Amino acid sequence: SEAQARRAVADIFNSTLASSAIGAAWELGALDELRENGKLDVSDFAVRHDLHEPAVVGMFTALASVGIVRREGATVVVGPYFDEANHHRSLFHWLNQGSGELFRRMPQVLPNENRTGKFYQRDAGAISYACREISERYFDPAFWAAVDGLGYTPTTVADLGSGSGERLIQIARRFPGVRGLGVDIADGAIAMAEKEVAAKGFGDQISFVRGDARTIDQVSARGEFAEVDLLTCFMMGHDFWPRENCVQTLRKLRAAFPNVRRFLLGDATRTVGIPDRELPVFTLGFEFGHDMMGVYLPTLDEWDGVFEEGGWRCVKKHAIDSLSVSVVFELE
Amino acid sequence: EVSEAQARRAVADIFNSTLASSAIGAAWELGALDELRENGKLDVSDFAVRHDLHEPAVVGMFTALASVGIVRREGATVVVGPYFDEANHHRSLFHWLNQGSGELFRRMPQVLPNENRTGKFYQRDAGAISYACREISERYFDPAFWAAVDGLGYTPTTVADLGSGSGERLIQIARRFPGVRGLGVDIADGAIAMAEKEVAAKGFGDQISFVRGDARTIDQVSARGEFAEVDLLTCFMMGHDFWPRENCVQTLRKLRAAFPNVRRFLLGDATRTVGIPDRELPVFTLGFEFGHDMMGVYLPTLDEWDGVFEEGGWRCVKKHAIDSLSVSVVFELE
Ligand SMILES: C[S@@+](CC[C@H](N)C(=O)[O-])C[C@H]1O[C@@H](n2cnc3c(N)ncnc32)[C@H](O)[C@@H]1O
Ligand SMILES: C[S@@+](CC[C@H](N)C(=O)[O-])C[C@H]1O[C@@H](n2cnc3c(N)ncnc32)[C@H](O)[C@@H]1O
Ligand SMILES: O=C(O)C(=O)Cc1ccccc1
Ligand SMILES: O=C(O)C(=O)Cc1ccccc1
Ligand SMILES: O=C(O)[C@H](O)Cc1ccccc1
Ligand SMILES: O=C(O)[C@H](O)Cc1ccccc1
Ligand SMILES: [Ca+2]
Ligand SMILES: [Ca+2]
Ligand SMILES: [Ca+2]
Ligand SMILES: [Ca+2]
Ligand SMILES: [Ca+2]
Ligand SMILES: [Ca+2]
Ligand SMILES: [Ca+2]
Ligand SMILES: [Ca+2]
Ligand SMILES: [Ca+2]
Ligand SMILES: [Ca+2]
Ligand SMILES: [Ca+2]
Ligand SMILES: [Ca+2]
Ligand SMILES: [Ca+2]
Ligand SMILES: [Fe+3]
Ligand SMILES: [Fe+3]
Repeated sequence: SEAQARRAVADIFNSTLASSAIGAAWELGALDELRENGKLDVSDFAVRHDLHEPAVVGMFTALASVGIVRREGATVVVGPYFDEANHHRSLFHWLNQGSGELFRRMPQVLPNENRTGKFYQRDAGAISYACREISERYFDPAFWAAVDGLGYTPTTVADLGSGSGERLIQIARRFPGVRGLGVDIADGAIAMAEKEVAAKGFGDQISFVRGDARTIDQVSARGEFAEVDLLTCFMMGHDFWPRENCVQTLRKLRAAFPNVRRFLLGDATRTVGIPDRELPVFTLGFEFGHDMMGVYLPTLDEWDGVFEEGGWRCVKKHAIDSLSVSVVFELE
Repeated sequence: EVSEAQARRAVADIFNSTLASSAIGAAWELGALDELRENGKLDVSDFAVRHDLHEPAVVGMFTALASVGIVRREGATVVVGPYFDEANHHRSLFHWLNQGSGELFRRMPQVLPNENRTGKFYQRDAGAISYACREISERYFDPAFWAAVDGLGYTPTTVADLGSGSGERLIQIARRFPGVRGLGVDIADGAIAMAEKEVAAKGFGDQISFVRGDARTIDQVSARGEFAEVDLLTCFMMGHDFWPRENCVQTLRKLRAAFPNVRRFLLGDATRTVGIPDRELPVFTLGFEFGHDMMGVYLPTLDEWDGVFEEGGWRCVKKHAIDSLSVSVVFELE
């Protein structure tokens, strides 16, 4: 029906603005106001946070357009999809604020002749901000379970792809007096993690170093590697692949962290067989995005292959069904 | 519970709709849409090879489109979906939203705070905007624009286009009037570059030229000698940039003075709507209003345009309604 088609396509258009707005409204404080008080006064909010009021009105109207919010007067009210969208807001942020420039440039990123050198760009600072909540909301119950089952109190912990630095911080809050080292390949991750450990008071327990975990022998921070007895790596396992490169890299890690006992690896994985009209949140963005970036994404079943060959024993495996098909491995 | 399941689907639809939206503009640009339109279907691998594209990304693009109904995948093949004809109709609007204006909306957290609203506080892609607007013009404004051209009362010899963009409006004028000289003014280098490329390639290199400038201070624009020859003036999709009202009045006068031999001035634009319920917003409107509000650019209503012309030194002779794109309009001025 021509009218159903028109309403659908309009909804597709507006969903773009709503999607971009969710992450923005989180970052700026609006989603938190609404969860707390069920409602807010748009002018008041705009003045409180010193925001351009007409743009604010738009942001909320974009949210309203798809049911996240409902406007009555100068009041914004929690809408029927508020609780779902708010729960998942870090995913929208990662898609838009974080990875938005990648998808924007689709027509320049697909042609083979452009897929050379640095042919896409994302905002590493924003990815770090999103992934900090993605960790908490989706990965944490399995991560802490694995931490509870270590068998030992760790001393020096190393985190590959540290991002916001928040994992290392939370580990230090639990094990007071541990030392932390974060390796991330991106200047914006490093910078955010440094400001964050500084603000939060751990500046002499936790350091960071810019570096590539795939070329771990070339990372500049020699000193502390051999003292590390806990290794963590979250949301970047797939950067180790294809299969050969992953095996060789896993072996380099076992060699450069001789005294690591447990290695906790958490990641999302390429799904199989999900019908197109039923893709849950995140899945399509994760898979399409990485395919655009020329970054290999293994199935869960591919991972099983590689641990023993890379010189590691897989002791425990946790399913995370809350975020596409995700997993935590406890390796030894 | 129920309901929790409905909210879950609706939010997932919003997430994937972002990907579909961005893919609509892209599949347009790379020719997947034209090909699906012609043949009703295509082979994804064959399409990747013909156009030398990274095949895994190509699968994502069609999968993104398929996630919301625009297309369906059958095996290794792609087939027209139920929302195909409509998304294809409005594809230039998505291109405008994504490929053109996407940086604006991406940076909403850094664009809204007043403390940052200084200097170059947002970025868009002027080339891409030109590309999309070329089709927006043909798809939504042409009927009314050629009605106006037909009813000029004379045959133009020199046309100036303000906010020239792709340069395609000047090209089409020249097709219709083999005599005419054309001059386009745009404030953006990406528009100029695009339009110089287009006109050379289409063979109109010696008839049409372009100059970088700000139509708001038209009076201070370099190629002034050529302006006095002009007998048709056009302006499409940037008239709001002349606002607020006070500014629009002064600019209207500078144009009158900068173009003394202009007989007609055709002015086309989209305007700010009022009272559309949030869940009943059609395509484009929200994007147009929210984006200009983020950019800090005034958007007059239709009535607001009516006041201003006489005060700006012009008289409105004919007015066309365009309900195919938000609320849009073409004015014939004199
Ligand atoms: C999505 S994030 C997750 C951040 C963090 N681990 C967390 O749980 O919040 C993945 C991070 O890994 C980093 N990264 C990606 N490839 C890498 C590599 N080869 N070496 C080091 N870091 C990498 C990225 O810069 C990004 O900060
Ligand atoms: C939306 S586009 C339309 C392009 C073209 N007129 C068409 O109809 O396809 C608007 C154009 O206005 C130009 N523009 C905006 N403000 C301007 C100004 N103050 N002076 C000159 N050009 C301007 C932009 O560079 C852009 O190319
Ligand atoms: O940004 C990336 O490149 C990621 O891989 C991000 C990610 C991966 C898995 C879960 C959530 C985010
Ligand atoms: O890109 C802009 O700033 C525009 O004003 C675009 C536009 C305006 C009116 C109709 C179509 C596009
Ligand atoms: O092979 C697997 O499925 C996991 O990679 C790790 C594991 C293996 C055996 C028993 C438990 C966990
Ligand atoms: O004032 C108006 O309504 C239009 O701006 C132009 C117009 C005026 C009178 C008759 C026709 C057209
Ligand atoms: Ca209130
Ligand atoms: Ca509603
Ligand atoms: Ca582009
Ligand atoms: Ca970026
Ligand atoms: Ca290095
Ligand atoms: Ca190495
Ligand atoms: Ca779902
Ligand atoms: Ca379908
Ligand atoms: Ca941002
Ligand atoms: Ca900027
Ligand atoms: Ca841009
Ligand atoms: Ca100028
Ligand atoms: Ca509609
Ligand atoms: Fe990744
Ligand atoms: Fe505009």
